Amino acid sequence: FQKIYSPTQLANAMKLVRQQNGWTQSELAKKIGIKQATISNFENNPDNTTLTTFFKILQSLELSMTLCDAK
Amino acid sequence: FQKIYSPTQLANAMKLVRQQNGWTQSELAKKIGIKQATISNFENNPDNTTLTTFFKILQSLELSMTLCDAK
DNA sequence: TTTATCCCGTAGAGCGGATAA
DNA sequence: TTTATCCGCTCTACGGGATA
Repeated sequence: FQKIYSPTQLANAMKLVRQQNGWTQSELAKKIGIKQATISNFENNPDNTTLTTFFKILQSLELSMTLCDAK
Repeated sequence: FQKIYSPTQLANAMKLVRQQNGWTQSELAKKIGIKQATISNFENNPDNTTLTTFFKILQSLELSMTLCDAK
């Protein structure tokens, strides 16, 4: 786990976590009450994704986040 | 710097950093080129804030973020 | 099976700008 | 001076649903 500097970096990292556990978009989406389409839009086009969707997906991946120094 | 689980919690943490360093909304907005109004809306109503905005504000506070296990 | 896209709908963001306290 | 809240605008999210 490393520092994250952009939505793109962030989505890519979460996509990796998702793949590495063999979860489909649909599994996650059902698990948290959002659309499969919505996990797709977040993964390909995260800039305009809302903070609520982020935290939901984050939770579905059994992940959290903290803030840190940018350095 | 503890684990964050919601937009409200995230905004609260970031607002605290703002105040602790004695920074105003206006000057953070000027720094990264967004509306003062946008920082206000983020601090009080983060749910539908976008990821770009979140990252722009993080940067303006010299913060970054990191992923971690939810526990 | 999996993911990406598009329709409609309603909702809200974030902009320039101007207040409103 | 600092922060919250409008208007009017354009842009997109995200929902249900259906494809591609």
